[PDB]
Amino acid sequence: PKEPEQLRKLFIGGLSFETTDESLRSHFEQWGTLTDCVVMRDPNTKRSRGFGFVTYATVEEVDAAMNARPHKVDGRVVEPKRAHLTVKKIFVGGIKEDTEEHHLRDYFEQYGKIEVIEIMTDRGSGKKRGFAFVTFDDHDSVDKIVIQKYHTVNGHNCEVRKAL
Ligand SMILES: CCn1cc(C(=O)NCc2ccc(F)cc2)cn1
Repeated sequence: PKEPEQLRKLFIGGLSFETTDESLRSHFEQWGTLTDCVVMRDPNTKRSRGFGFVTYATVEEVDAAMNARPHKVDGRVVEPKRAHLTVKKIFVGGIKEDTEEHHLRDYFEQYGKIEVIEIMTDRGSGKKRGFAFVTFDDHDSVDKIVIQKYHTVNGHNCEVRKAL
């Protein structure tokens, strides 16, 4: 049963205008089977629009490609993104008053490198408010997190969203 195609796509920005379907494919095939690979071009001039997309056979292959950044394709460092509000911070709700830093860290560190964990407390009483913010060193962590249907931390079913 294949993962939805949308979750297997990488948008690739910042291409060299000399990158082609073939050279984009030869590069990104290093990290998995590509079912699709397209450079976007002007319909009249055929001049590159400077971005394209690749579709892998599996989500684990998307992960491998993102873990191999930075990608230099035909001499230029490109910008791959999954299926954009590009942020490095998430809101984590529903953690109640018994969730601590290490609960959040042990779970979220497997999505990416954590730089900040902020467990929110009441300005007047100091009591925990039941939500937190986690800041990562890179946006792909957040992108992986927010497409999951479920997040379970410290036994709690959590609501997780991009934080701006
Ligand atoms: C950057 C992450 N991301 C990109 C999309 C996307 O659909 N790309 C926009 C686009 C596609 C083709 C065009 F011709 C013009 C614009 C979705 N998420």
